[PDB]
Amino acid sequence: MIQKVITVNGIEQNLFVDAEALLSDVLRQQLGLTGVKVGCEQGQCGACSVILDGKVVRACVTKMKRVADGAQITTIEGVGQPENLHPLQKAWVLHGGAQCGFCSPGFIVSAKGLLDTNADPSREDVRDWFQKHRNACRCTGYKPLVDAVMDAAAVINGKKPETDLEFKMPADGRIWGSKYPRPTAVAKVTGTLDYGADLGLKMPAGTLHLAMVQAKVSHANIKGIDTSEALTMPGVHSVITHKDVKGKNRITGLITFPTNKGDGWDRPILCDEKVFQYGDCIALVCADSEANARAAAEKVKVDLEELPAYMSGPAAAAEDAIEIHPGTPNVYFEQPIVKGEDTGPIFASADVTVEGDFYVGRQPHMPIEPDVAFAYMGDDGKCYIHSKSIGVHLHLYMIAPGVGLEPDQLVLVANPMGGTFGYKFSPTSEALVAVAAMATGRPVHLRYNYQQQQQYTGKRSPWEMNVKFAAKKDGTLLAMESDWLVDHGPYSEFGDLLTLRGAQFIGAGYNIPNIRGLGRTVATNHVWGSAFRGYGAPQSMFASECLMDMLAEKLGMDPLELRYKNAYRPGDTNPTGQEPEVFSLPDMIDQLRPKYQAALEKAQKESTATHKKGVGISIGVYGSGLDGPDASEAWAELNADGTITVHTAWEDHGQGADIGCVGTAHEALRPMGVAPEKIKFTWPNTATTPNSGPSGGSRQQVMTGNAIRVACENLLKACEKPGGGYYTYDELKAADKPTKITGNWTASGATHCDAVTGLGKPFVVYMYGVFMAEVTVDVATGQTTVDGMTLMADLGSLCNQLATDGQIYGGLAQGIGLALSEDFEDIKKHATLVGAGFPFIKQIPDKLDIVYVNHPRPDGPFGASGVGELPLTSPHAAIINAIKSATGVRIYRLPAYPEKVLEALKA
Amino acid sequence: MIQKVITVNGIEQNLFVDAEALLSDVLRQQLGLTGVKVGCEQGQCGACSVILDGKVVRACVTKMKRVADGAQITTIEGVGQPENLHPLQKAWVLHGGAQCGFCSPGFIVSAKGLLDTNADPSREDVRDWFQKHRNACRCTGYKPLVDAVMDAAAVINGKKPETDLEFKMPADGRIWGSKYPRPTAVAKVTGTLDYGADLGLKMPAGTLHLAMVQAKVSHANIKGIDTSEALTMPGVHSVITHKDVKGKNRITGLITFPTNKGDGWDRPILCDEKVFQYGDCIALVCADSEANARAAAEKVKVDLEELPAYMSGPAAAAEDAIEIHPGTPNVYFEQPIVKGEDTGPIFASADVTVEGDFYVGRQPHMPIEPDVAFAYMGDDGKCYIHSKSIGVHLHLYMIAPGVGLEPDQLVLVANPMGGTFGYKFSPTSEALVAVAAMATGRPVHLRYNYQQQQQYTGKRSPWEMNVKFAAKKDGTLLAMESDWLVDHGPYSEFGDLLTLRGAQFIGAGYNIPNIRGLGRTVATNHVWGSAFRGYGAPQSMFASECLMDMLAEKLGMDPLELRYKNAYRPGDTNPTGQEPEVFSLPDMIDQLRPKYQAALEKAQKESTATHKKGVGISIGVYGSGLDGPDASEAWAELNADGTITVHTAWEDHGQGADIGCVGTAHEALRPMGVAPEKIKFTWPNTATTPNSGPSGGSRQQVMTGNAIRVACENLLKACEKPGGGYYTYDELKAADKPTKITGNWTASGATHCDAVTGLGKPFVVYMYGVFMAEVTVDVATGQTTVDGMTLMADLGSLCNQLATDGQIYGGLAQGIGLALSEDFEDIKKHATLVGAGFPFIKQIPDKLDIVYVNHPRPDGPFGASGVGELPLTSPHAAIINAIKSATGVRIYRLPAYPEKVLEALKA
Ligand code: PCD
Ligand code: PCD
Ligand SMILES: O=Cc1ccccc1
Ligand SMILES: O=Cc1ccccc1
Ligand SMILES: O=Cc1ccccc1
Ligand SMILES: O=Cc1ccccc1
Ligand code: FES
Ligand code: FES
Ligand code: FES
Ligand code: FES
Ligand SMILES: [Cl-]
Ligand SMILES: [Cl-]
Ligand SMILES: [Cl-]
Ligand SMILES: [Cl-]
Ligand SMILES: [Mg+2]
Ligand SMILES: [Mg+2]
Ligand SMILES: [Mg+2]
Ligand SMILES: [Mg+2]
Ligand SMILES: [Mg+2]
Ligand SMILES: [Mg+2]
Ligand SMILES: [Mg+2]
Ligand SMILES: [Mg+2]
Repeated sequence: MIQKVITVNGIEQNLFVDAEALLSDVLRQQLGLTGVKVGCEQGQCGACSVILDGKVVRACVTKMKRVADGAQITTIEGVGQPENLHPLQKAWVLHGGAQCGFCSPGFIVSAKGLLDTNADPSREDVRDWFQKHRNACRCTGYKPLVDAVMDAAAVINGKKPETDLEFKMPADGRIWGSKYPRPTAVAKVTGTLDYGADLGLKMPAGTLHLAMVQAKVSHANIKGIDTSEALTMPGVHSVITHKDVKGKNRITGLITFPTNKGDGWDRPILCDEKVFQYGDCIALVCADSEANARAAAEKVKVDLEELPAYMSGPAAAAEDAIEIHPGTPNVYFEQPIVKGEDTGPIFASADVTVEGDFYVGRQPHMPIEPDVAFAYMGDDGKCYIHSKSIGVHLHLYMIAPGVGLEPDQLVLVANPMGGTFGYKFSPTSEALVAVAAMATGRPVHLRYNYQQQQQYTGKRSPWEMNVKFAAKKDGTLLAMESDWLVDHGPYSEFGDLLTLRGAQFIGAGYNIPNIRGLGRTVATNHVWGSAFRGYGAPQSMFASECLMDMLAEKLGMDPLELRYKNAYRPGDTNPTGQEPEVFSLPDMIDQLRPKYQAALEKAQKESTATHKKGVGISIGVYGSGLDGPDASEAWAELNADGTITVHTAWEDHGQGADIGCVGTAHEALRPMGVAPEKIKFTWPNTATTPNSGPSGGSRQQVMTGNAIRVACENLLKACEKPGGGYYTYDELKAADKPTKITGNWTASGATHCDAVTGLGKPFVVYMYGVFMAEVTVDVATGQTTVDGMTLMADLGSLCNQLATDGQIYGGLAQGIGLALSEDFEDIKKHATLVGAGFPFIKQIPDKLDIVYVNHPRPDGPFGASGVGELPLTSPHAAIINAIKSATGVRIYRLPAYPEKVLEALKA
Repeated sequence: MIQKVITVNGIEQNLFVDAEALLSDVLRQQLGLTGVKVGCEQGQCGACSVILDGKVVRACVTKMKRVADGAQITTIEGVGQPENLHPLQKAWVLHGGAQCGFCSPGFIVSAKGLLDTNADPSREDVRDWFQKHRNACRCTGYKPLVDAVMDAAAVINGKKPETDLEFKMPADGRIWGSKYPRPTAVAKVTGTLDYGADLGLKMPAGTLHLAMVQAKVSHANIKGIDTSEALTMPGVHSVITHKDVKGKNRITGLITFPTNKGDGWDRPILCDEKVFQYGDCIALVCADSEANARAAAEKVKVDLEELPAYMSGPAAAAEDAIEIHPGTPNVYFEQPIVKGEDTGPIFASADVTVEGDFYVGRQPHMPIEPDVAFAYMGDDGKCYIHSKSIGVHLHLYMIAPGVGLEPDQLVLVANPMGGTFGYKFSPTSEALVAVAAMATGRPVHLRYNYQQQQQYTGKRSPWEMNVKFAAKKDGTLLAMESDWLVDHGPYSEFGDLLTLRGAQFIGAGYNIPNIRGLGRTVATNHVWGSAFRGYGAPQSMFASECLMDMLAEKLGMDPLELRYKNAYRPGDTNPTGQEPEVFSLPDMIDQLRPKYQAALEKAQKESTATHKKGVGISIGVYGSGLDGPDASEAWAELNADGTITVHTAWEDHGQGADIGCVGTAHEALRPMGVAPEKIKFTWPNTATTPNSGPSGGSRQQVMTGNAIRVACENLLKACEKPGGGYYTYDELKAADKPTKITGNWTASGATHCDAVTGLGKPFVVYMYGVFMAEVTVDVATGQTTVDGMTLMADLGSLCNQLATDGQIYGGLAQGIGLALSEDFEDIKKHATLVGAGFPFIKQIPDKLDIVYVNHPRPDGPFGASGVGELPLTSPHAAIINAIKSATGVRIYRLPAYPEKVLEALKA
């Protein structure tokens, strides 16, 4: 051990440390500076950036031996605090740079380091700095972060006043549609919002820390578990196995379709008879620290009989493949789509037909914050779980039978969280921590490392797809045929539903009167399927939007004009036979057209012999809602202090549940003149907030926004004074009148798609957009650079533009990853950010352009649709279409790795 | 467990706590708010004061179940921080209220609570508030704290500007003699100085926490130790016993006098064959937490044979008493005093003689911070100990043979500390933590609770005394006889030396030509003797200063005039035959006289039938130095940045080592124009600071101040430019000239007192003072209230008036305790602050008056003497003399408990 006397955030510290200890652990654990965020733990994400003697360093890869006596360290807590914000922190708030906020401290500390060395950077300088310092963001697409640095720099330089970093209220007092900052931004930019790992450090001494004993093969029969060496190891309390589970030890899919061949009870909590994928949790070590639990987990011995594993859909779907879940066929679900007339004769007599085989793979969510949860037995006898769940009520019912609790005896709460992008539509750690809390009686905390986040959370499910179009010479679509095979890994939850998305979205955007197709879901031993932003559309629309360009090429038609010819107009129906609710695609195409033509001309002019430029187009469409007559609930409550609490379970991945609540409520409450800072939101809690539903399917703004609207309208009615005006809280209480008022809303016009035909009216609101990608391909290396992305977006009406702009930039950036670099195929190689192709800042162009072409929705609150998944529906199709524009080669199977492009260029 | 969402220092906290947990532990351990200081843990000291929903509460006695959802909590960290001080914090700094600083956060938070309820308090209101809220201070005597509250209130009230709370530099730029604030004040008042327990919370995960297995009888032979149940308990690493000690397992007294009958090796580190006092450490449990270590220590079983214990000096000194240390007589040392002619004939022929039997007891130091230390093995192979040692070099040599290390392989460091008042002149926990660090190889931390602080740290040693005077009718002293018996408990360290203090100080202040006396030191089974501020003078001078009043009464002379007649004047010698170095007692008496006469007249006027007022006088004298030719060393170093570091081992109990260094160096460096903020001090460290010696004997200002002066003079010489002016650092380094310069100083005129006669010249500088106490006795109850204290003080020259004023107020307050309420006699009843008679604010008058009558010392730096122990030399004699003035009764045996006074009143 050594004494080191240093200065931390301006205060001399008399530190006692191990020279080998990591600076991140010293700062977080010894000094309580949990504003130093840790994600990857491998020097790849920048979340743990600190200033050490004038240099920006990653604290997770800096050992204390590198910190000299008299060193100066700055963390986010030294940059500024809530009543004392630095210009960078104010700028982050103003520009909406904190979505989940998990990267915000590290970017802000890194940016201070930049500005202390280069006071007036160019945008390019800012991007180069964040590239060099590995500052990674999965939410924002980087552009808002660069905007904030530039604004802060201008203030620090005396070029503009610091007051201009503070939001100015619009003259009408309307925050709906404005850039009003989100309520959580200040806590995020100051490192004073505690995420799950932060909470773990601040739990009491009695808390047990868990480590998973995980399968290191993909498929096996389990013979036994020997915990004896582990029990003797330092700090070890006990080891938990399936024998300690008090219920069924299975998670239920809950809404398993009747025509699914499986019962939906296939997923274990702790493996008992079998390993179904690499990473499966077989046991939990409980210890006094994460480090001691992990060390002991390595010594737990699992005796198993390895079985042949099926590592892709086609392999598992083979007629003679062995059943992974004995008694259920590996191909456990099929969804037909049968619209209009038989397609065979139409293809036979059409002027033109095209066909393609396409593949979109096992995209990894890669939030900067790895999964984390905790649980405890309450003083009331209930089991409480605090996790990254984005569907607290959903998960309660998915896990309660398995853990052996009645629903009223379990409470799920959503912690502040550092992104999910859908993986938290699935249970991950909730049942594990519940079992351990119940077994021990003690609080328990489980933190996944980044390799566990990659290997042992769910993934986008790969689809193998064949799609065909028949058309007239003038480009009019006549018919489509489609076939898709969905590799869902071993756990069925929502896999049938995902497969149904192919019936809804392959070919969406156009009038297609005659469709015949079939989707099939297959269990495999690769990673189980969890929702990933777009949930079936990125697969579906990659196929159909690439195929539209192939059709245009075969006709000798411009691909934007081919889309214009076929795009939804009044009278048309979508693939499920439903009329669209608005018709904005022609408007968007007309507004894009001159920008597209200019981009084509630029690409021609700026191409060289070696660096070929191209432009690609695609359309995107997706529903806002869960299928059928989805619903939500909110409670609007006047508090004694005159503030209003809007109670919901709107789960915040980081997309903006807070600002969606406040902005929607503000608009609904305008007749009573309620200031936005007087409106409070509630963190999701199954005991004390209504069942607003999960934050999946780009649904909350529509469903919960409408419920908030209705609740607020009902509160206005409850407060109305006879003769005009409104009663105060005191007046209502004096009259024994209610002050907490419910509102509900249901998408009553919606119907579920039919099991035989696929037809129905599954959503009452959709999101519509048109993408343009501009790319350069180095034809010597096959490397593609995306130089610009544009999204024409119809969101109906914006609740908050900082929120929607950010959602779109983030989705576009994930689209660039999906197109060019990302996968989770190799269990070890793809288990790091860099290994799996995470997009760092230079991969994302500074030119991300949005044009709102908003057509108010009949059923949306104040006309709003959702936004969340729109920007990931098909940006990757536009990008691949741009590669084809540039070079003549079409990549059919994502991602477009350089060697793959090269092989195609040279063929 | 329960979730509680509250606001702490203005920031919303999502807390997870046990409802039974103490708020102090939650704040310190879970939230890292180590500015919430914990001392007593029993609700008696206020150090842990926090604001909870507008009320000031003691966090150590507030369980989390009392903290509601939505509560607001403020700790010192929320009051203000170093670059953002609250008016209360600025006022504390300006008024010198932070000496050790351990109480400062709690007083400041409590004071904010006061001012938030009463914006313009009277001084009386402030005192009532601190009484009610149990805010205890052992250093300051409270008056500076009240001063600071009043000043802050005036600023908060808009009555004066906040800039007036900032120190204004004197026009001459001289900080010597000024009220310049001490360097450590800001850290103290913001809770950002880490004391030993604070450091323990910030040590790494590998650190083992210790608990002592202690004797629960006063005397025994040990048969065995059974650790088997303890080893099975939660978090337990191991149990350490004498078998794990690698050296002699004894602490050496190091300077044991040759005529001591014992070898000075009597004290064990871990008891092996015997228990010698209640509390003796027999074993150490090492565990993952203090709580788990303590729980397991309760289960360690010690098999012993209890022996009859001798619980007082007279009991142990009986001719037939059994030897506590077999082979050494319990009366192990005698010191004669033989000055001038045989006293028997002089007593026989004197006009007047008086005699008394007096007792001063086992006063407990009662710092607000209980003892704490830690140790570790360095990366360099050495064992490092960080403790409350106020003699780091001394303790190294006292413990190294016992722990089994050569001196170069052990390093002792003084942590910031919350007071000692001398108990840390002894080793307490240093050898214990060293043994455990060496045995385990791991860092170890040991925190005493308050009962352990009381029972198992050393104490003022009781003296049973008989003193006699012979005098002429005109009051001229002719002769003195003296006998004293010193109860030193079982451990001999410095007990012989303490006994020699009786030869030096009984009767000090007056010319006494003929003295015959004998002191004896006796081992007992009550608590071992450690220095307590005054170290023999409070005992000695209680006897002689009470006896002077008895002589005055017998002569019918005024007691101030009797002292005036006999006080040192040129030609006189002190009891050891040495000439005083200055002669300030007549000056001080002459300046006090009219104040004394006015006080007498007030007492007569304001007395009532039931409440009798009186006035008492005493003189105090004490040396500044260790006996003989004491010495010190300092290094003055010009740093590259132009600051100057003055390297010393001046140990800071809280008295002001920091400001003594800076002020002395500033004065010495004036020719070079060095600003005070450019002068740095060093925390004591045996490896990297010179052997400046211990902070005992009121010596550091004289010894180390002179060494600092000499070092700085030598640095000036090293920097002098030919032709005038001074070279910069860069110029000196360019010329390869030295920049770190040594200075040494020795008290060359001093000699040790003779073993046969007691004569010598033990100190070259003394401190001189005259006390006046004003009291009221309720004759129905026997309760005494001290209404005022005055000290006339000759300190030569003041280094810093905030420091000296504070030292005097603190010593006067300890004198009130010693006179009226304090003891450690009952092992259990006296093991709490309240039980042992700690003086809370209402016991200490607001009227504490100092008059400096400074006579520059020939050998002091810039003429300075010490101050530390002067104010505790005889204030308790003045108080008892005042009780006699008021009521006619004399208390001979301290303390003057109400029942004791009543019995005397009614006899
Ligand atoms: N018009 C409009 C719309 C919208 N908005 C906004 O925006 C947001 C969003 O919304 P939406 O769309 O409704 O959504 P939500 O439901 O809330 O959420 C969800 C999503 O969200 C997204 N985004 C995001 N972001 C971020 N940052 N992070 C994340 O993680 C995430 N995730 C993702 C996903 S995946 Mo799934 O589960 O797969 O189906 S679905 C999803 C919010 O804040 C709101 O409010 C506005 O403003 N306006
Ligand atoms: N002239 C003069 C003198 C002095 N000063 C200051 O004052 C202080 C003190 O000093 P001195 O006297 O020199 O002393 P020191 O050595 O440093 O110290 C010690 C002491 O100190 C005291 N004080 C105090 N305070 C406080 N706060 N706390 C404490 O704990 C204490 N402790 C106590 C004791 S006890 Mo023995 O060990 O028994 O012998 S001794 C003693 C310092 O700060 C200095 O600098 C000045 O200013 N001036
Ligand atoms: O309410 C949660 C849920 C989840 C999946 C489908 C439908 C509803
Ligand atoms: O966005 C994720 C999701 C998951 C299940 C159903 C609908 C949406
Ligand atoms: O240097 C420490 C010391 C201690 C007691 C007496 C003499 C010196
Ligand atoms: O003030 C404490 C002390 C102890 C030993 C020798 C001199 C002084
Ligand atoms: S770079 Fe340190 S946590 Fe990712
Ligand atoms: S805001 Fe950057 S990772 Fe979420
Ligand atoms: S009153 Fe709480 S530590 Fe003393
Ligand atoms: S300053 Fe108050 S206890 Fe030391
Ligand atoms: Cl391909
Ligand atoms: Cl490649
Ligand atoms: Cl008595
Ligand atoms: Cl009494
Ligand atoms: Mg500022
Ligand atoms: Mg089944
Ligand atoms: Mg038509
Ligand atoms: Mg590969
Ligand atoms: Mg202020
Ligand atoms: Mg011996
Ligand atoms: Mg004379
Ligand atoms: Mg008694």
